[PDB]
Amino acid sequence: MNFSGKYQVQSQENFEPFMKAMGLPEDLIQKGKDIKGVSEIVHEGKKVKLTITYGSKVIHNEFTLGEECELETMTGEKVKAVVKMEGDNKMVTTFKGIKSVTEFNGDTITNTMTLGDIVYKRVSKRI
Repeated sequence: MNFSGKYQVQSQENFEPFMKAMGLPEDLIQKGKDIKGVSEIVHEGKKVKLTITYGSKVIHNEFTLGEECELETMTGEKVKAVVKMEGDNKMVTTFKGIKSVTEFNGDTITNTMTLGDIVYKRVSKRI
């Protein structure tokens, strides 16, 4: 599945509870509650490039399929994580103890983030 290009997030779930646990107050939560961003996915061989905008900040990371790859956060902390495709459509990468699932269906992507108890989802659709 080589369909590298940009994907702008449309739908998302559980943004509040994630940011809430992230230390975000309901008031700021309600404001951020409908923020997504523009993501870009370029898949080369095993490695797939992920550029994801969260509101103001943009994280650019590339990872190798079935291969241990280091995930670089918006903090600069980069950790070796092994990503291969779980969710059947796209790949899951566990890093910093957090479990991140991606599902790529045709032109749409379902991004499921898992932090301990808090689960987070985004759906990015082809632009």
